[PDB]
Amino acid sequence: MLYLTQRLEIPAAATASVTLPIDVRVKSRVKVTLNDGRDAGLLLPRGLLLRGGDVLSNEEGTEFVQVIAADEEVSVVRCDDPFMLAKACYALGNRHVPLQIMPGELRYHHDHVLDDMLRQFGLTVTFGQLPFEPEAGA
Repeated sequence: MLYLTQRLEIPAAATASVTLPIDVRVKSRVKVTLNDGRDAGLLLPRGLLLRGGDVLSNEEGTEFVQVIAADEEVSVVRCDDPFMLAKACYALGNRHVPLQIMPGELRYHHDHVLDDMLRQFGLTVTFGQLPFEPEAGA
């Protein structure tokens, strides 16, 4: 069984990739399946947040697996008004909602209640199956 025990500070050329959602990327010990079909097990130190692009390796340094953020069901807030987005960020932060903040776009796990609340600010909230990279800190 392939065990990925560390995240390289300096990545090496990937030999495989693994596409995982945020809930798995914050776990230290769990079974996963690589993009190529192979089984593998995460056996990392605690307190890590694996980000898309990170490269994990096995003890022997013969396997280098590139982590990729999986598509997740998210609410999307695309808006060219930075002021309105800032208001949305405050509202979402006040409710402790994990949030991905990008210039002109916000993403969070789909939630109808939060969507309608943001819509009252005049924001257009849509839906998508997209990678989710929430801001550091939970």
